[PDB]
Amino acid sequence: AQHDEAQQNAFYQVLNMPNLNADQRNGFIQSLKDDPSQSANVLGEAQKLNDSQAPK
Repeated sequence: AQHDEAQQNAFYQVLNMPNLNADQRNGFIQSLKDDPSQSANVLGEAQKLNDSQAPK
């Protein structure tokens, strides 16, 4: 976890999702902190929610 490439990438990508609002991305970040085991899952869910909220 400690400056691990997958770990920091997961956090970074959850932040860098323009279709998520603050509450959503913060929600995912907290879930990520709680469950670093579920980094991949949280990332996937965040990407899915971002994608669904895409204007086009």
